[PDB]
Amino acid sequence: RRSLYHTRTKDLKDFIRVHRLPKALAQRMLECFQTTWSVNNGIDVSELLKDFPDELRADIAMHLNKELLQLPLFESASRGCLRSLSLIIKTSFCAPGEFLIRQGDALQAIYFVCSGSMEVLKDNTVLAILGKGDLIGSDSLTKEQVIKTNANVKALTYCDLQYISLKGLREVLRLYPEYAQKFVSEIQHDLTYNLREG
Amino acid sequence: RSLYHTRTKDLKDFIRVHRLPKALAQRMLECFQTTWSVNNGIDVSELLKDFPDELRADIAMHLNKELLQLPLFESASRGCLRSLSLIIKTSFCAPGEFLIRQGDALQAIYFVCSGSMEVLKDNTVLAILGKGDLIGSDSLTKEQVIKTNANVKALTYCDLQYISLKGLREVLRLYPEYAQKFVSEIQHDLTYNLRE
Repeated sequence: RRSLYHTRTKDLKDFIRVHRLPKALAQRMLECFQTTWSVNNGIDVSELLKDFPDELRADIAMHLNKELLQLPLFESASRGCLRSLSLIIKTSFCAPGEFLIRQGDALQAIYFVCSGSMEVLKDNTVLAILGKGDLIGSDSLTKEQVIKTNANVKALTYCDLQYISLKGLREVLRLYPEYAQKFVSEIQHDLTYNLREG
Repeated sequence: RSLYHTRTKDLKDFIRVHRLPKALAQRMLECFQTTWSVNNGIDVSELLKDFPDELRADIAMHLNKELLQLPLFESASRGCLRSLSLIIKTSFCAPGEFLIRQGDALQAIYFVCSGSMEVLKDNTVLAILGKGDLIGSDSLTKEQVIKTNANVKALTYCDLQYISLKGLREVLRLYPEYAQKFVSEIQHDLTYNLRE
């Protein structure tokens, strides 16, 4: 459950087993996997509760209290909107040295640090240190336009992150135009660091 | 491995880590088995998307996917079939389990490696599908939503292969000349057409 890195690893190992791939190929695959890994590139986009009835969805959301959604950024969101966001927030642990985002990659979500610390590196230059309560992403998220990240973000210590994929977020925001306008013009505010290259 | 069993485990993790009371959890599992369908829970992960071209080629050479053996793909180039092969998913289905529920957006094209399936519209069994049948629609390329015109359910245990439509469109984009024949020849192979 807890770490995308380990979950995706099991998936890759599963894949390898059922196609009965030789050890040498497997080894090359596993090697390349860890080498290129970033949380941002392997996020969980499944939406398990999508088709549950509203009552069941309401009852589930009532038992959640996601830290991401406690930011001032969400103060003006309606109940329906927060409930829908809460149901698509995912989590992952990050180990020290693990890449959250690799520079120049398309941003896949906005990320929230529950615990731990991360560094933002342009090249090998530390632009920033992030910790508890920080929000990582970009300022022009509502557009369908792809977003290239302007730096690397790596876990310094063990980290716990929450996130919402940009596609999940845009879809909810459209359902709630009024709050969308406030989200847009306040994201730049609470955004601890902006990955938008440009 | 069953996608259904996989997703069920994911739902149970979710219940467990959020410490949901047991009556809510029961409602969730019941509603999960009740509304479940493969089409709505397919695997869109692309674990191999960023591997080097040569490692990808070495992986593809070890695959020979039954889906891709259809005459529909006869004219596709090597690069094209390699691309397609690397994003073919599979799922084992249990008897009575829904592949597709009528009225849902079609998410992939599906291929029957084994087993028997019932195409049911309302309460009328239109057909029984079996090894080698291709289930899909006639649009596919067009970026639009396709609402399905029938249910498809497993009668026996079935092996299915499938390629998500998003995935298919993306490869077809890279192989224009083949894309044209695909759009033509598909009728010849489409065993069942779900488009309303």
